[PDB]
Amino acid sequence: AKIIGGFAVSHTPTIAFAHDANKYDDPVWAPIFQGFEPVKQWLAEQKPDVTFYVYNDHMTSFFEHYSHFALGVGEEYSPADEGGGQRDLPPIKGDPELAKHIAECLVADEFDLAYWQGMGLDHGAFSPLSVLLPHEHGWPCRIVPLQCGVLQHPIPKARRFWNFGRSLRRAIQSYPRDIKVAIAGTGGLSHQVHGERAGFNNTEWDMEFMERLANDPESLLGATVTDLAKKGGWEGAEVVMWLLMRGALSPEVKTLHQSYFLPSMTAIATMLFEDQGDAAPPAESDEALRARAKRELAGVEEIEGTYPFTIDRAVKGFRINHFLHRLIEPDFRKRFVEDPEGLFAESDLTEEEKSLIRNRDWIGMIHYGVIFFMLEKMAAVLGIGNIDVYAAFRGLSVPEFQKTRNAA
Amino acid sequence: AKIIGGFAVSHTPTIAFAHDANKYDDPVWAPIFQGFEPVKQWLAEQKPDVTFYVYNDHMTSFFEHYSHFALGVGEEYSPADEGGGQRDLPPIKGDPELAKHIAECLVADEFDLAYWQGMGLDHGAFSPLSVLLPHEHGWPCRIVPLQCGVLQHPIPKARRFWNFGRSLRRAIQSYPRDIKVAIAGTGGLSHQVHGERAGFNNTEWDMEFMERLANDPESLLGATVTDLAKKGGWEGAEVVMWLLMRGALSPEVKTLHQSYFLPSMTAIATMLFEDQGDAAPPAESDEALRARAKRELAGVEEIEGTYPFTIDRAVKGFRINHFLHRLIEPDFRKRFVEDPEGLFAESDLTEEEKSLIRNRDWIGMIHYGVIFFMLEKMAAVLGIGNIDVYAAFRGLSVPEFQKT
Ligand SMILES: [Fe+2]
Ligand SMILES: [Fe+2]
Repeated sequence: AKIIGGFAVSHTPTIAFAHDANKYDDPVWAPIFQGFEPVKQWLAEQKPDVTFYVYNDHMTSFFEHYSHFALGVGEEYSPADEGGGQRDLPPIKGDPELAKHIAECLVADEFDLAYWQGMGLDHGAFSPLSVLLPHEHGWPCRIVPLQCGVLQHPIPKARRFWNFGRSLRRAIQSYPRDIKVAIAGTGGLSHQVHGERAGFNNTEWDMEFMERLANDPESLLGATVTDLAKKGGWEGAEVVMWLLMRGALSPEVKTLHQSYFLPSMTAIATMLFEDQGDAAPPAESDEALRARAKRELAGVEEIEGTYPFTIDRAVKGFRINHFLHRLIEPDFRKRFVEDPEGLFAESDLTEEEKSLIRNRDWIGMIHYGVIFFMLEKMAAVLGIGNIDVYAAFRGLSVPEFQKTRNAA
Repeated sequence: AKIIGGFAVSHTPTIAFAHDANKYDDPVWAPIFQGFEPVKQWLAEQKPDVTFYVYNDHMTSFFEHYSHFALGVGEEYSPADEGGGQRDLPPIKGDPELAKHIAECLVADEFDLAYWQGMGLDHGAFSPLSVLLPHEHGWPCRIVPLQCGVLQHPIPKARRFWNFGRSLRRAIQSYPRDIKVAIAGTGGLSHQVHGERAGFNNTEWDMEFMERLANDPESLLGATVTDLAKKGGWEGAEVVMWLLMRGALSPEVKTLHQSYFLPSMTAIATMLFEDQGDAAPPAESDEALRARAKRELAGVEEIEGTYPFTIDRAVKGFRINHFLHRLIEPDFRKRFVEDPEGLFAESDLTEEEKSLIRNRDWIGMIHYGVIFFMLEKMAAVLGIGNIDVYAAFRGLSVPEFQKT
């Protein structure tokens, strides 16, 4: 429940390319990689349990359904295929429990979220993270990703991004585990990569931006998209994400390192911030925020025969729910009826999950964490009426369940 | 710009099933269909240009990525395959212009949204719509759907739904067009379809909820998920969506119609509310609100060589953006390099669109409304560095661009 500090770093694909091509000795890339060393050092020394990582997906995992604030709630993330195959990096573990605590706090504070699992993290995450963290076999921390829809307008305004972070701060601090959390803000700085203005940069705005974010972040909160894009290029306006990170840190920070390099299209910058704790108690206590985040579902456990589909349940039932969700595909459902065992053997289901499906154990699937709507697809595909499912749930014969209704 | 009223209606697929099986005749379903008739006639008489349509998707088009308020901004919607095939109904048209306006207003009011195009509308929409509107050849009005993520907790608080409705009212009103708009809030009422408690209903609560929604909806705004699920069953809690609709209407309404039937699992209920307009002038004027919405991007037209990816542009570029997105798939990208023309014929791209890709017309694509991250993909697969792309954009030879 302690926030140790935060880091800002650009997230261009070129960082990853330069890492992969081993350009550490390079005349142009050597002082660039050196610019990352203090963050890397800071991260090794401090050993955060979780990094809350703020980035944008570059129209890879987020396109046809494109959200403002997408919290990754899942067990792990692998690098996304972005058009050139999957980068050879190990998957990074998520934190479903922290993520769920964060969702509850943020909803209580009236932020509107999306939740996602199973999708690849693109270079927005894996490019800087590959350079900041050793990953020979695993990664040294867990991750809670927050994908920000900064590309399709309208997007939330600067102050909203800021207010998200303020809320996020209290969210993390009220988490009832004694763990250490770092907050990361990625993308930026000045750049524009489309249209006739492509190739635009503004070092002077970049330096100013870095100073203000560091020491007077409130003075940025009135900037508009038009302002940020005028100053920092079109895609450069993604610095709003840094504001969300800055917003989750103590109102004053110590700037343990900053660096800036502009070798190509994008201003490669980094900033390392040490959290100071709170100069004063927060407006609401950790204990009262916890009880408030819990308020919506307080006393839900007294409702018998009910299994609220909360995040933990979505994560637990993800594999099986994802599998049954594919019944909406004609080929997949044809195979489900005709050759189910071949479909199981290709799948990532546990033997226990396969077993629940094979036995048509309706209540058992409810208990395990299958959401009803996925079971209902399974029933329809198998020609089994919903009434049979309800009777199963109730431990009754079909007619005796039907008796509880009003009309045949 | 004019809100004529709203309806509230259950959205069980059993309604569609009864309609598709011809049960206007049947002892059970005949009274139930007569219950929809006042809403049907009202919609047919009042002729809304657009229905703002509030529903939830039932783990079909929304699952791995599940959002709270998902605004459908696309050109058209067709029935989704929910696992039993695609129901035979014609596509219904969206309204990208009104959707765009609504998004700008709600974002200015600090609601965080999702935008979606092209995915199927499940029975949460097509079930009641197919009973309330003629649809033999096409639908009588356009639709702006709002998919609400009510199934995966935590979900927005009841007051948040209501507050969304409040800002939505102002967004639709201030919309600078002389059109008629009806608001639909759907789902409910009491039901529970999972667990050992499956089959729960509470008619007393349903009737109380309905009366309190019509005449004193602010009395409901402190109801927790536990409260709503206790009184109305776990899935019955989706009635927060009726609140959102109701928040979008006049503080005072005229309840023209209420019906209620409980043949099976769900309380099949309908309400028809006539908007009574604005008693006093609004807190913020229609002209101001339009300017508060446009603010974030006010002045962007000055920035030359720049083509902001706004909702209008995402709609325009959707087929070609969606096409080049598919390059993330290993099979699709192989075919693209090996057999582009065969892939073009089997696509739904316009000739204008294939020609842009075929000629690698980088700047043309940006003008057209292809987002850069899709051209990035294209270039990568074709084996052309971003630099040639950026040079083309800048109308420079690669070497001359390199200088700067
Ligand atoms: Fe980015
Ligand atoms: Fe529903």
